[PDB]
Amino acid sequence: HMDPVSVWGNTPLATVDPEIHDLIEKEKRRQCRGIELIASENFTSFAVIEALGSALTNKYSEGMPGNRYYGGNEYIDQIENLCRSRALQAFHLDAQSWGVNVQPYSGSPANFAAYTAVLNPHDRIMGLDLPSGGHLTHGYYTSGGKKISATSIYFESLPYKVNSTTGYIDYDRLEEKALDFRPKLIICGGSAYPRDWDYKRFREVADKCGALLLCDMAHTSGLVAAQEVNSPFEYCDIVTTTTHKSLRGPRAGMIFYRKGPKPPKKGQPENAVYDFEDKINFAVFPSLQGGPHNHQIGALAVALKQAASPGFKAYAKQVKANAVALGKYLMGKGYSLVTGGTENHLVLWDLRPLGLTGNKVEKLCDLCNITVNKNAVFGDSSALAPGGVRIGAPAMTSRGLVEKDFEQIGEFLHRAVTLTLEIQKEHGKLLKDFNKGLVNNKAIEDLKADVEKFSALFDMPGFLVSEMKYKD
Amino acid sequence: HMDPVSVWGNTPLATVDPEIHDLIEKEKRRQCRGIELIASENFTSFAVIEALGSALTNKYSEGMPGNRYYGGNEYIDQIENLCRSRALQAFHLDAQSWGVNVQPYSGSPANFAAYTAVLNPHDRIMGLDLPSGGHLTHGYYTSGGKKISATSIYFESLPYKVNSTTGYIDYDRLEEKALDFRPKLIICGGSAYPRDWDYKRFREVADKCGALLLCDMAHTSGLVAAQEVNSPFEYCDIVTTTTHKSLRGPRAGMIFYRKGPKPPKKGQPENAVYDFEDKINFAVFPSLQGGPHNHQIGALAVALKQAASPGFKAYAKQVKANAVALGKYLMGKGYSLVTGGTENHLVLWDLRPLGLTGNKVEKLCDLCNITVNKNAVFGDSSALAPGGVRIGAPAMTSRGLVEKDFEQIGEFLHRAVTLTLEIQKEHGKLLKDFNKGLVNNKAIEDLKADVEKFSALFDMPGFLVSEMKYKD
Amino acid sequence: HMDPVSVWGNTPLATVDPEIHDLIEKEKRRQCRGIELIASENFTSFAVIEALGSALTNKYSEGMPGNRYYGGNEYIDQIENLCRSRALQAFHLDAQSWGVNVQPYSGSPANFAAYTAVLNPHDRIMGLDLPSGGHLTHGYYTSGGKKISATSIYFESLPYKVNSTTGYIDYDRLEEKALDFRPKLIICGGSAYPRDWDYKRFREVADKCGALLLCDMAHTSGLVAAQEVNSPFEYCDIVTTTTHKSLRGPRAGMIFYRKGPKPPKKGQPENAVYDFEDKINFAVFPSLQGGPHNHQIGALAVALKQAASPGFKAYAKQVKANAVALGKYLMGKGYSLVTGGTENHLVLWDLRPLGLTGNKVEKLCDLCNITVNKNAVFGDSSALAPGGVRIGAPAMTSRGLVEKDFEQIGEFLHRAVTLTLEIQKEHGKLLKDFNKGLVNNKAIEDLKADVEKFSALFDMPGFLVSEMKYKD
Amino acid sequence: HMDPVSVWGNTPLATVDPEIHDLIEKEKRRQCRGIELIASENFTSFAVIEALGSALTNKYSEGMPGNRYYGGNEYIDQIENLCRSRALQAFHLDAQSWGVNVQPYSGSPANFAAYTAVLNPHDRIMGLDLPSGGHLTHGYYTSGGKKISATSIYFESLPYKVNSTTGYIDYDRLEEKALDFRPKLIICGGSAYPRDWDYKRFREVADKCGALLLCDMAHTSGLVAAQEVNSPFEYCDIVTTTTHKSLRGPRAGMIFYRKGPKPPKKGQPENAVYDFEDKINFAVFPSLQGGPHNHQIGALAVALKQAASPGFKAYAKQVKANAVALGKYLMGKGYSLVTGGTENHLVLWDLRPLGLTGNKVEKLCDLCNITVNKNAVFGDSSALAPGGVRIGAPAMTSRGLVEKDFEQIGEFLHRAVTLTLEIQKEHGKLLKDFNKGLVNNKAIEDLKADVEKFSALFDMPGFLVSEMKYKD
Ligand SMILES: Nc1nc(O)c2c(n1)NC[C@H](CNc1ccc(C(=O)N[C@@H](CCC(=O)N[C@@H](CCC(=O)O)C(=O)O)C(=O)O)cc1)N2C=O
Ligand SMILES: Cc1ncc(COP(=O)(O)O)c(CNCC(=O)O)c1O
Ligand SMILES: Cc1ncc(COP(=O)(O)O)c(CNCC(=O)O)c1O
Ligand SMILES: Cc1ncc(COP(=O)(O)O)c(CNCC(=O)O)c1O
Ligand SMILES: Cc1ncc(COP(=O)(O)O)c(CNCC(=O)O)c1O
Repeated sequence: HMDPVSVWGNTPLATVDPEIHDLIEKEKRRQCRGIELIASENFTSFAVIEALGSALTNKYSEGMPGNRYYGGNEYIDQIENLCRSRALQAFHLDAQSWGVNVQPYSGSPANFAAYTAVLNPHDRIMGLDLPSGGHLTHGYYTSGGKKISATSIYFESLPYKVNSTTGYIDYDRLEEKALDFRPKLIICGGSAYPRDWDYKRFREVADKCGALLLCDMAHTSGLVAAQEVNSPFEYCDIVTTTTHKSLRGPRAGMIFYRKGPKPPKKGQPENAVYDFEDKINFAVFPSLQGGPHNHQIGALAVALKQAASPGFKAYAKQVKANAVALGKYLMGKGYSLVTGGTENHLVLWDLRPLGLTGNKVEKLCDLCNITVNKNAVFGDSSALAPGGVRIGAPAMTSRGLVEKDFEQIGEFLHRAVTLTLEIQKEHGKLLKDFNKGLVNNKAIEDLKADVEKFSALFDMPGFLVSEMKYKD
Repeated sequence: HMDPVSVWGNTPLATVDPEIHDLIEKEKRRQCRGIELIASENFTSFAVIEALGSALTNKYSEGMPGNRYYGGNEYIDQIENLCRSRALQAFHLDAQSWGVNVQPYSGSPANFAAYTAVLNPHDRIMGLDLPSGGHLTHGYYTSGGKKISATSIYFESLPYKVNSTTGYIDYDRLEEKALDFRPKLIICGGSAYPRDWDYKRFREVADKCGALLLCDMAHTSGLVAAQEVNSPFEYCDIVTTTTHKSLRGPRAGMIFYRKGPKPPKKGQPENAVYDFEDKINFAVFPSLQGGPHNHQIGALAVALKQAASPGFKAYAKQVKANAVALGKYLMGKGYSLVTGGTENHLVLWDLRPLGLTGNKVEKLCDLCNITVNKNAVFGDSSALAPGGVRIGAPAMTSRGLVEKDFEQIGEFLHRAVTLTLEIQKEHGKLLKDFNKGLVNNKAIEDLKADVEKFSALFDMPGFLVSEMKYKD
Repeated sequence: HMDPVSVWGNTPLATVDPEIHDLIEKEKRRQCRGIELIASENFTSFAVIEALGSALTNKYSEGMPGNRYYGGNEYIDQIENLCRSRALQAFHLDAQSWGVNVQPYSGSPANFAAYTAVLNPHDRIMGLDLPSGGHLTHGYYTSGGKKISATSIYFESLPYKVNSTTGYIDYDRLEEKALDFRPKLIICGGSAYPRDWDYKRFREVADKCGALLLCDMAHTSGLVAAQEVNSPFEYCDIVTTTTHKSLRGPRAGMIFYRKGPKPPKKGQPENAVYDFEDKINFAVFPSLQGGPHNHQIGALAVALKQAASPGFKAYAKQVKANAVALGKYLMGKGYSLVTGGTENHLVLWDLRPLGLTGNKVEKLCDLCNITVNKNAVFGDSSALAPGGVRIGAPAMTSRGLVEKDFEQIGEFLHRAVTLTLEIQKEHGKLLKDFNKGLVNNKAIEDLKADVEKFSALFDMPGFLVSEMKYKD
Repeated sequence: HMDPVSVWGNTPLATVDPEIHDLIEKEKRRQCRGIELIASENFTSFAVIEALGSALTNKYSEGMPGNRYYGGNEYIDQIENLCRSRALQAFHLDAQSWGVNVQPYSGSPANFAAYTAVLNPHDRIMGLDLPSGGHLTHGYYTSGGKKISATSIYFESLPYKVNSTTGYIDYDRLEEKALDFRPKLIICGGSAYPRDWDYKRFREVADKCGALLLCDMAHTSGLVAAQEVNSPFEYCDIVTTTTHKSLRGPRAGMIFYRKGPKPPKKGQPENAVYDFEDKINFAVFPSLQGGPHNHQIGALAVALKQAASPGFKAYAKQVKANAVALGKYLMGKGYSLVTGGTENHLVLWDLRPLGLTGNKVEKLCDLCNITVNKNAVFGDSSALAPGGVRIGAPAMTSRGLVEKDFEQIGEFLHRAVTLTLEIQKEHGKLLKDFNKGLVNNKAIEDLKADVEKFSALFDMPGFLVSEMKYKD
């Protein structure tokens, strides 16, 4: 005989699965008692999380609102229509000129569907090279020729790079490359580029070689919504994004695409209109995905409502101000930030002049409750032992930190990188040797203690710190 | 000035976003006051949903446990390790012989990653034709030559079919086709095939043509874990699955793959071992996906713990018994079931002897709170007006229904299709004619009420019905 | 110092290069002192050979007549124009309905250009399976899955097969395969198919699945021109051919293509016209080839004039009558011919009932100055050790042989195969054993001498036997 | 009844086809009464033409010597073995370190076969851009993105370019491109590059990106054999060539490839040997070609014997000296030669400083019995109305012309380009206007008369002028 429904189906997680409950509680503590500096991370709201964790997960709704492959979607259709309208509203787009698909499971699924919509297999793409700051899905293959992203396997990639001495995109070399290589699609936006984008120039290059132009604004989408960085929609045909980075929503993707009359082009027929909508929609489903994750879509609708608030614009300005204040602190100590600063939410920090790799700094930081990620920098031949570390402001800004707080974060990072170098100098560069300095290191314990003291001063979205299992 | 953290970040959904709150509440009522017969749907536990809606959503954790691209993953690593271990445990797999990747965002991402791991672009694949019961992602292009799934775009697909008379897989024709086409990969498992699979014969065919053999058990994975249907692991190299269908977990995908020594095969060196693990992991990340959805992985860990329990085996047994009891009832009313019954959780109902298409039935059912999906059957060209309806037992079985209750479901469907016919007979076969009959039809309203009365008799997992915003 | 022009440039081959001169004389004797039965070989005229060895070899003439990439093509243009017009005249084609490109270097270049003109890489093609009698370039990969022809590498091939009972094309299986596989191009015509083609049925199949229909008439092109076999032009979009087989010209290829209004088709604009010409021309040059071989084109113009003569119709009738007479003679001795006879210039002889493979027969025959080729038959998994031999009538018919002479050839082959049996019986079935019977075998020497005595009874085109260097 | 063999088969071309005979005679007069300056043309020997027009055309010989798919190849095998050995001897190659395939039908088939041997579809290649001097088959697509050569369709091409100011290959930019694009194959050699090649630098670049290195020596093959330009064999993996340009043979191609021990490289095993042979042979047949053209192979063996003689080295020296003397003359008149001279057999003449396109010079020259070809120059978008004209020395040097004779050719060209200018000034630049200036032009008739008088002074290889039909 079956269990009663209530026993398996209505009993709380803390009773059904104490192990997973306990680990989530440990993760909750970790999230609010360290300094979380991964530039792609945020702390989303409790309201988002309540939508995310809901009966919306139970629904199959393949297709489009009002034209589904399954019955029962009366309310799912309203949620998805609301999410789409809030997505357009959040970025101040007119529905006559822009549509959006909110079904991508994540950012990488959003980009692959966008590419599948407008490209045939082996069509040519160019995006920012990963060590220059571009994303995996922008066509990444290594300088040794190893195809890493499937966007370099199913499509033909030729990346463009930053200037090797300034760290800024070399728009002249971008243009010359696009004219030689003749891409069908040029991708802009990136994962570790600390400056804004001259989308107008990208449009000029795309028009000179007849390419489509797509912006992936995943990292800065919240800053775009808040009108705090350049808008890609003014110049790009398609804009993809994640929703969980600076937009501060659930993990999901969106694809924005132009609709309606095309701008005037020579030879182009009169009355020409954009043709993205049906192809984008079809590429997401049925080409690539299956059932939408409606709990993500519902949670995303919440997040887009929250991103369209006056409070969110001030958040986005604070993120930029915090990144700049951090950047100034680090550069004052002599740390090598790419481009010597930032115009967005992140800094990219070249550790090679110190004789360090990013994995060592990431590991030492981790032991002090400082959460970063190692990161490739220009000319790197390793991702797991790269020459850089990347620091972002969104997550801690979401806990309310301001510029002086991010100067203190800079001080903690200076202490952490100093300690990293000291350990390497005393114990050596090999990881087996370096790891010996990570044990019973009083300076690690001091820095960890200072970090948690600091972290505990601030509020925390998403859950009630007062109610967590693991207390101070 | 920024908003206080608590206002945007800790306030409940019901206050932050009353529209989305209200829409979720309406969907909760719909789920527990209708008859939910989509074969791919289930009702998952509250405990799963609590892990799904949690701070795990905030974490970036690309890579493998213990070897990540980001700091801060000490607990996320334990959660993913626990999830992988429980996945092996739930299917009684020896870790020396099988591994599993639990990062796929959903079923379609799991399949595309499995394909990408073992196939080059344009390599040949054979799966069950969609009108014969196979899935979109098994290489679906239409009988008109339209490439629908991206599996038929990036790879070269040729489907195998069921016998056009019996509805069973024609294993002789499968073999002839495999030796002609010479696929690199043969896929078994399906979405609407009401019978079990002779995996041993699939292995014999794969071995004769030199193909890899992959089973997609998405639909029956819960039945497989409970050992209530044939096990694909006995004969398949790779097993993909979703976790939200009969497995009753969150929406996610899993890829199982063989490890360790290869079985004796002539022309193969001694001491040869499987090489799937690294290709599978790399295909999931960094080839295709980005950050894992750790809230999904934690929720999946809960579901896998729930699936290994003795109560789950009783559940899987009951799902099968309910499907059989419903099939016997419908056949007793003279309806046409593909293969004349079922061996799993679903029945496939051919409506063409009745002069109906499944969109008519799905819509009529929908206005009566009977949630089904139209379904292609053999020879169909239209997906949006196909010849069949698919009915599955997992979701209502999870509410505690047994065989006599599924006989009542059978009578409700019999009433539903009878009324669909009368609407057609009275108003017309052209959809615009037929749709006249769906306006203030007292017989629809009566059937809808009766369905609600029946549904209200049963418990409901995932949320407390006594607590929902909308009652009677 | 520069040699004087006359010493290197005007001295006859016999003086400049006695080795090659001598080898050519040895080959000349071989050609008129053996029985030459390779079905794709012919003996072309001295007039063709005089054009072939001419100053036309010196000219670069890329492009089209009157629109070349080089100067000096006044006369090359008239030659190519004359060749094209003669090609249309030889097949009784209306220039308003058919065009022809005569630049392909050989048959395989002609086919690859035709495919390149109308297909993208990886588009699907269906041709007759090589063991069923199809050609390499029709998409050959082996029953072991090895891609042999580039047509199966750059395109996606799936062959259709003969019925194993009758040896004829199975047209219902062809249709079913075409409807399953959905080729963009269906190829008909073959290399070892001894029967005619139902081009009308091929057209019905191609129309049903939306495919282009190409006939490769290389082997029977001379019989087509003489209206002695079915005309592919009645039903095919494109007809490719070599010119050195039954057409009895130089080695070259030709692509014929439809021009002008398309036939009425529901699902086709009015006034729709064929669009092959420019694609076919462009695929030949500049896509694939370089400079035309103008000596070949001149020689081809000669051959096309000869093919359009009353004597050539009598020759084509004789080729067919000789093939039938040979087939009946062999079949009267108890041998197995695929399909039980022939309707064209060749017979396909299945040696497996005798316990023989074609290499053994081919090698024994070769030692006896009987020139055949081993040939795959239905079921074969080896090309260098296949189960059949192919025999053709064009070359010996061109020396003037008539039916009674081909009955004598039949008796020579009967002696050859009988001796092959006796060697195998005496020495063994393994090749290392069998080859011991080929050394100092008086019976081979006797058969060789009898073959030469018979062969010397007949005239010989292309050169004068009375003037060859190596006399009897 | 059939015609007698003698009537159709042994009768001379003059009787069988007076039309083709007459047209060939007209071409013969044109070849020895004008100035033939197409850099890719030559006048081959009578001995070559006698082998070309021989019974060798009748033989099918698919396969390799001693391992054929047909009987009867005793003498064809000896001819092909001899050709290959003479090919290695002509280029001073040790058979232990180099092999050659002499079956390619022409230059473009040779290159496509070499590519097919070592590349998969869509693998990356880099060749000299066509306007910079590279060949079509080196991956040519236009600056507008139109794929012209199939080598840019079946493979992924990114050309390298000359320095726009100097006309010389920019080896630094080649290296940067190669490191960014990561080609599998780098091609060197070209069609209109007037300088020698730094094969060492190409090898350094190929090694830095892990590419194969192929040289297409078609144009300068004869200069390479005579050791009068740099040898590509010192540094290249594969060397392809035509045989009809400076090598002065029939129209055919060859593919040379390394054999035996590989050069030392860390990571490469000891005892590593090259593996090109089987792949190259297989790519030629059975992958791409069908039956070898044995008359071309036999003719090629003759040409290779002639090329290995002492007079040929003097010929190759004279070719280079004549091209230089011609170049100096044109520059002395103020004309603009790409790179301001030549190190090989050709000059590339930029007409754009004159306000002329090459088609006008080609047409006017053609009316004056001066055979040139228009040629793309750097930055050209048009090939039929390009910016340049290309002049080569091989053909007229073969008639015995020396430097003073090529200075008169320079004067004839000066007169011709002067005349082209006068006509364009008088009648206009639109083709319809310019062409009317080509009628009743006394300066054209005077220059034509002078050209014929000059041309009649010289001997002529390949046929006896004293014997032609159209005497002067
Ligand atoms: N119907 C029909 N269609 C045609 O197109 C033709 C025809 N008849 N007759 C004449 C001619 C045959 N041309 C062919 C036919 C097939 C193949 C072909 O399949 N070649 C593979 C296998 C070769 C093989 O058999 N190897 C041994 C082992 C010993 C060893 O490999 O040395 C083994 O595997 O047993 C390879 O090269 O790998 C190559 C050339 N031809 C067109 O020209
Ligand atoms: C066999 C099979 N495989 C994969 C999937 C894809 O799962 P996602 O939707 O998570 O991408 C499905 C979904 N089938 C849904 C249905 O049959 O209604 C499936 O049936
Ligand atoms: C520009 C960009 N685009 C797309 C993605 C993909 O999102 P998913 O991980 O959801 O697939 C990322 C993730 N970048 C993660 C990081 O920069 O740390 C990104 O930076
Ligand atoms: C470098 C090069 N390679 C290959 C070829 C092709 O040869 P075929 O034409 O035989 O295919 C050419 C011909 N180039 C002709 C010219 O430069 O005028 C060539 O110049
Ligand atoms: C039908 C067919 N098509 C094309 C070709 C190719 O012709 P080339 O060899 O000129 O490339 C052949 C050659 N078949 C050779 C044989 O049957 O013996 C052929 O049989």
